[PDB]
Amino acid sequence: MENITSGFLGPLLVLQAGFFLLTRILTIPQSLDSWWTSLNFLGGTTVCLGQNSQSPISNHSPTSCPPTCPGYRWMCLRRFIIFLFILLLCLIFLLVLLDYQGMLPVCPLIPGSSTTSTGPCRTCTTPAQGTSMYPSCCCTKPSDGNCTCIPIPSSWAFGKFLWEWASARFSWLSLLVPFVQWFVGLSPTVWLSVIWMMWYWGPSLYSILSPFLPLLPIFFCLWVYI
Amino acid sequence: MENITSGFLGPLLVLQAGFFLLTRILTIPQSLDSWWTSLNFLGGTTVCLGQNSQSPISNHSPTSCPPTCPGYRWMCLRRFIIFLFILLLCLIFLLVLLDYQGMLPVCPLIPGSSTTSTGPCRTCTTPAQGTSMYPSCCCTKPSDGNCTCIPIPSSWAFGKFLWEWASARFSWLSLLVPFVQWFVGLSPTVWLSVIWMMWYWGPSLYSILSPFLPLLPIFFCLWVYI
Amino acid sequence: MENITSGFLGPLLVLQAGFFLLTRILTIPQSLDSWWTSLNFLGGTTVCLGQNSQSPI
Amino acid sequence: SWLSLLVPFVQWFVGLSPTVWLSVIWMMWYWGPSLYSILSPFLPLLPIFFCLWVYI
Repeated sequence: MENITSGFLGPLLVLQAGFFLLTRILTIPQSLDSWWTSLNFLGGTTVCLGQNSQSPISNHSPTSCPPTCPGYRWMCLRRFIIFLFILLLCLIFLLVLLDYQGMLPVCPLIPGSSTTSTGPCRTCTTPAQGTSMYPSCCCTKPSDGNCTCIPIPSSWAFGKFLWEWASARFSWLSLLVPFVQWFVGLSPTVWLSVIWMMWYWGPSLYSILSPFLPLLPIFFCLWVYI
Repeated sequence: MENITSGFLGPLLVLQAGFFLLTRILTIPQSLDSWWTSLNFLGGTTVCLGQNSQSPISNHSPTSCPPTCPGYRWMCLRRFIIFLFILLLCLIFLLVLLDYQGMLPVCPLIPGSSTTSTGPCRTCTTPAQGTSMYPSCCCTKPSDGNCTCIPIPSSWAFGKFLWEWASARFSWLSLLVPFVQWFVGLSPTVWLSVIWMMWYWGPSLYSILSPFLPLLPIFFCLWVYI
Repeated sequence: MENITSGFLGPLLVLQAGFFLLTRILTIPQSLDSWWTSLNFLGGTTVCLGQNSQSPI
Repeated sequence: SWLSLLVPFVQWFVGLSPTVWLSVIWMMWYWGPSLYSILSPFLPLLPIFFCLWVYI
């Protein structure tokens, strides 16, 4: 062992990493076939309908399958679609993971008057054009020379800037933001109960909603006059 | 009150309009369901799995037994999952669309002596470990230092902080990018020829590589360990 | 401009809304119809038991 | 003389890379009879084009 073990392990580590990557790639097609098929197979079988008569097999070609049996090009197409979906999903997941980051940039520029500096202002900003919006802070104002704006927050990511834009878009949603805020403020043993209630009883809830779904315009007519 | 008639008119108009939109939104889940169904119905034609044999639908099988009949919880759950996936895709699309917009900043950092305009360095000297993504540069240093730093420059790929600034996390990836460009840029009748050949014998070749690909893990570790 | 717009469009929108309201009112009926259809379903059919023999349909 | 003018055309067409003739042949396999069937109506169109260029 000793150094020879380490030298082999380095190559062994590379081989294991590559094999794991290839297995993950293959499984993503297999696993996606699994999920969606069970979606079709929730009360259903897995018999590949692409197994045509000119492909002699009783049922050997009948599970999210084709290899080369009869219809196989469309199975490859399904595999490619699954690969694209998996690529998109993993890209999104990595994007979120690097999005929190603690340190991702989120340099914001919105109208405000919050002050935290050393001996600041007494010249400040006097821009009477372009409304209250602020541009890149090299020196935002048309005539600003000693300008200094606001540094990125140790919270989240550009979601702050979007929320600033989003709050402009919607104000009723801003009011409901406290509602979801206190909803998430509930303890961890809240989401599980919510899921359990939504479990089973949720289809009945959608059923019951279907009645009021026709009645929804009538209900809106009240607030419409309001 | 002829004008007031007009008001109630516009109100009920908005009413029916939102009604339809909903209908369109609900169909969008059903539309995606049909789309993926055809994806599965590449081989298949039409079926709803839950439909029991002892059922008036029987020959009526698609979404006919997704909730009103037979398999309700799982089929409706699949519909809800598809709707959630569609909503997530829509959110991603909106985020991608808002990319090239206004108030779009990357707020990046890189070491250089360039300046957008007349910038006096005044012996700008204060360095630190990890020059990229240094302190806020609000003249946050042992002294002020007469600092001028980067605004949010007007260019595409605002998230270049990862594309190039964090590209140092994998230098070989940058090296492979030159190799990617080397592979690219051939004659116009090169990508088309590759596509035609791949469509011609892609299945046979992929089968040909099957165990060779499994056998590939053996090699290129020993070569390094040599 | 010769664009009448105004009342001519207003009457047309009124007719469309009235048709929609009539459809909704009738649905309310068939809406309760199918909610009581839900009442009898979970394994229940809906055929006309009365309209079985004494009808040429 | 006009043959020489078209000679450079064929010279550069066949002057393409080796992976051009195979694609052309494969197209000929798939299209030849189908192309003949499609262009059969064009024969009546061909007299119309000849008449058009006749005045030109």
